[PDB]
Amino acid sequence: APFFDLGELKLWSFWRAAIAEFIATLLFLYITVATVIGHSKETVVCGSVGLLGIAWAFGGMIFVLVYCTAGISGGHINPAVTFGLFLARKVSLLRALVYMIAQCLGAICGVGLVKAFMKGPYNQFGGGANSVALGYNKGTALGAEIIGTFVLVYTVFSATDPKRSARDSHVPILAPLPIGFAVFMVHLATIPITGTGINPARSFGAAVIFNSNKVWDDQWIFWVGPFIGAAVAAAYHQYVLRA
Amino acid sequence: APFFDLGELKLWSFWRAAIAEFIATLLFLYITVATVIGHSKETVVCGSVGLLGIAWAFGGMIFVLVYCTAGISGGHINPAVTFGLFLARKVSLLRALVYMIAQCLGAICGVGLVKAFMKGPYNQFGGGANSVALGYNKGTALGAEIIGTFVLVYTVFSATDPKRSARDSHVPILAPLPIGFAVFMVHLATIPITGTGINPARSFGAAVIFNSNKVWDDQWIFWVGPFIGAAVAAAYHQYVLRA
Amino acid sequence: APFFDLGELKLWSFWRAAIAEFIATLLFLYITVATVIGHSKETVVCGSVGLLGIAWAFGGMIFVLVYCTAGISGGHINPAVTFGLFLARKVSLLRALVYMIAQCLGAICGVGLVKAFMKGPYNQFGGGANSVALGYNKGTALGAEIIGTFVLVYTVFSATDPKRSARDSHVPILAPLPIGFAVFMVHLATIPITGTGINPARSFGAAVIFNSNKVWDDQWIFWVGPFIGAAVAAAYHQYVLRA
Amino acid sequence: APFFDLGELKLWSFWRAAIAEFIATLLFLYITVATVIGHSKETVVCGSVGLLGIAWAFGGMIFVLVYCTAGISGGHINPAVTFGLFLARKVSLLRALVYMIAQCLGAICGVGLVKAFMKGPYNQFGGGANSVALGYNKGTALGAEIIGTFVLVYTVFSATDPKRSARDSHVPILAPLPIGFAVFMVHLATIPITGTGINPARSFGAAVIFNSNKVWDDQWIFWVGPFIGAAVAAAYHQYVLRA
Repeated sequence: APFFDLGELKLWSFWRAAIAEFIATLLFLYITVATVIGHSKETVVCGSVGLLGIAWAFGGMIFVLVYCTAGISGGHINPAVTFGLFLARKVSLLRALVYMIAQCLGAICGVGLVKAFMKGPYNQFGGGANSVALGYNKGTALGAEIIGTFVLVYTVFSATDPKRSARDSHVPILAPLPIGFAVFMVHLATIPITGTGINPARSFGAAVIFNSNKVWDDQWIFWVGPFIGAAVAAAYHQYVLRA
Repeated sequence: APFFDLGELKLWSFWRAAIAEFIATLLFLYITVATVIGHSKETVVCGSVGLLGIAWAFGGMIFVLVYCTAGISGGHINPAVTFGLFLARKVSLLRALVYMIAQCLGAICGVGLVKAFMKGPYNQFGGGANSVALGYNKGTALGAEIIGTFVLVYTVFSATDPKRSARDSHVPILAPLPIGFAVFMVHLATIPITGTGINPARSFGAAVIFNSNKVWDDQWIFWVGPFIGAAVAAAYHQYVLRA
Repeated sequence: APFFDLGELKLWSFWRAAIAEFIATLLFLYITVATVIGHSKETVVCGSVGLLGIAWAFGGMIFVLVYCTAGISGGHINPAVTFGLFLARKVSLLRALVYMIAQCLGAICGVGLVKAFMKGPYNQFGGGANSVALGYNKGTALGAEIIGTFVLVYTVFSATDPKRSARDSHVPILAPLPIGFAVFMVHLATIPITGTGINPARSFGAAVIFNSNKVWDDQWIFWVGPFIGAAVAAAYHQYVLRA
Repeated sequence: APFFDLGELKLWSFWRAAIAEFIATLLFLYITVATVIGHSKETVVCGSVGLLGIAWAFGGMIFVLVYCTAGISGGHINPAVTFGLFLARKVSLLRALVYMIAQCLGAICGVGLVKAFMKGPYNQFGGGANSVALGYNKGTALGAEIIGTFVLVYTVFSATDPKRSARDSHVPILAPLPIGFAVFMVHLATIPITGTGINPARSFGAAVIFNSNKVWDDQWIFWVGPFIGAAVAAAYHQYVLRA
């Protein structure tokens, strides 16, 4: 695998993929984290969208954002997804790094904006950040993240279009709706355990704005968890020999 | 951009686009505002559809109504959407104004009908109208509306069909389901802040029937917010150079 | 319009359309009414699927059942839908009557089965039947039903395929998912008012098994309401000149 | 029907179908059972995803997993589905048995993993296992399972693609989303009665890990129920003469 292919010299489009990933990840974090705070700060019992509403916000936004960005960047919005595709040789090392930089920067800004708009409740209620919940230990959280990310990266490899790519690249287009639903499904099982990471940029962004020691102690789980899940899904895609 | 193109002299279809936008916006306001009142007036705790149900009503109706009207008018049902497309040169100034007139008239009637059917609870519970919620100030509400409308108008520009248009026009057909989901997603994050406007006609219609001074004080947010969000999404569509 | 066309002499397929409508309507009533009783009989607060879950059951089943029956019968599962299409000249008088007989018989059986399986709670909690709720009067209920059925029959006329028909007929295939969502959307607004009819067979079936005088007093609303809504949607389809 | 066809001598693909069914069923049980435990163990009233969230987890995962596995194995993830298709002569006896072995093994592992990750709450709250709920007797549970499985297997026969098959087989591809929704719809009606089986491997897996005498007493319902539902749906598919 070289570090880069001729398609990274199409600098106009490469720039635009990066921007697309950047903005999408912002949008992602803003809408989802704002749904979290608004639910946690509600005084009325059942006066909110509930944990259900919060799972839809994550799944729904991924659907919407992959829909919008699949023909521009490939619609990753998530370093573990970019990592998995990189393992499967669909992304060069150079586009992979440019993508995770964009995704993490975008993630920080979105959580940023959510704090700007409601600082009080943002800090009081966890700041949207991921961590090990009471009653589970680290290895459980890690297993949960490995397996949840496997479910998302396995759906992504089935959602790849074998013939169509993003503008001026060989990066596959992705069917937005199954991927969105997998995100949704994994939240309904994972919110009680880690809040659900399965997206290192989404976990990184909330750690950066929330800035708590508890949160940062846990943060390794949400890189290693997902990256391992991603790698096991790549291994599986290649072994059920199907790209 | 001229004020009008030869397709506005196809008066039969132009008339029918306008009617289509008018009725859709009625339908929109009636179903969504009626879901709001029915939830707010319920005596049982969790005896309602909840804020979740209320977000589906907005997202779902947009999906249904864009589905029905995309080949007739282009399926805008929302002046900020018509404004955005106008900025992007997909709509002439003349069809744009005819559309927002239709959308606002339709919006007033739908909220009208919801009051006709349940006057007591309609007035008692906020009348479905948008405003700045306790604990947020005006600039926050405005930011929330800018960004929420950006998410909807960004999804709309990705949902445009580059080859197919509404009857007897060059106005693009739109993929109803991503647009509906974006409406849904933006509510789950915005209902606690402004109730969610992102649609000047939807905010205008509830202000007109509810008629409260509090509500009218706030009403500028729900024109300026969305129109700015719309303009920033147009700017972005044109810069990620993709119509 | 003759009373019947040569396609009603294809007796094999005509028989099978009727059976298809019959069974679908059973399935419809069984799953939806069983979701109602199971929710109403739950002792735990928020221990149920909620009014939200109940709206999905109606919308979801319509989606599933139109999906299954659209190429066999046209996927009506609802006399107001069959009535509307009949008005628009897509169904002969003879197939229309055969369809509503099948739909009402099927509806009675499904509610039948729900009573068979849980007689205690079935009778105690309203028996799934439609009626005017406390705090609304008859004209409101009727308006609600007119307009809710308009929303469903308007979505159905946009969901008609202009080129593809059900086996051995000129009855149009229907896009199941927008129609299902319209059913869903109309429930979120109507459950507090009448429980939502918008389907005379669904209202007739629950009236027949529940058998209460209150319920039967109201039952005219759920024929006249929907049939009027259906007729206004046909009138509109023909005037926005679009079959 | 012979016991096997030349397509079971394509051992590479046959092996891979089996693995695909195996892993999918694991994924299925892990995500769904983990959503159950996380909901049942929550201390806050409405602090969970609710019975609604739990129904989405089952429906959603089936959608996601049929999406991923339809072109590899045919996307059954459920012995009653494999049984039904076997009755309809779409699956040989030999692939049918290999599939249910894979499905049951996979089911056991998924519930396995859910216990590994949260042993305390897993055992305390029912272990995700199916059984007859208080207030219903065995024949009711059985009827509920017959009919619920009929709804799923009837949707599956309408979701079969008549022209496209899984890799190196004559096993039909299936439209994932109607099948997923039917699973969802059947839960909203059945969760109060048996928890919803309609999948012998899903019931078998939770019986094996939970290991309770109550649960095992009931377990016959969740084989006989679904297999009968499946057989009645096959009979119906063949009689509404439509494969």
